[PDB]
Amino acid sequence: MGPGFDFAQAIMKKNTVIARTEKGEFTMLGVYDRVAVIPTHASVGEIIYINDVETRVLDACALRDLTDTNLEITIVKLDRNQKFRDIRHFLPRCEDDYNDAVLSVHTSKFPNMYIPVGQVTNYGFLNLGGTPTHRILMYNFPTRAGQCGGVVTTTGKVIGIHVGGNGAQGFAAMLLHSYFTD
Repeated sequence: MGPGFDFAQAIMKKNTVIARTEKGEFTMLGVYDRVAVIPTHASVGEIIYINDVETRVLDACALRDLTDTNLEITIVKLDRNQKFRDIRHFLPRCEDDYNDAVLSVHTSKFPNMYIPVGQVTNYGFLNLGGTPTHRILMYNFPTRAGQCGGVVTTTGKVIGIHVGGNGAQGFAAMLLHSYFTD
């Protein structure tokens, strides 16, 4: 509908796949080469389904900060025959607050879904499903089951992936450029 939705659509059309684990279907953001991200509560194993194709997992790493606190991001390398467009230049370098973000989801349950969530706060610490979690972004939208792994963007930046909510607020794990130096 406007330039925020334009940037979000461009990311969804080229840099997302539908990932299925034993814990459900998730929006999965491809970042570069065969490297993608998913919430850690997806519990990625040795095999994952990518757009309904059985795919070997070459590596999976559940990220933690240097206080050894959960970040809720798992970086997955996929045994896939095709690379993602490299979008690492759209990742923020530092923890920040943002205006006018869009949360975008693409699954069997929620195809081509886009939500203007408005202002995004650097919330920091969250007890997420009983797990102490750092680098959380917060937005005042009543997000629901089915939206985990959803991509949070502003114009020109990919800032986070949706990892939970409390019925009134939604929460995303930060994406930082430093996670994807190779």
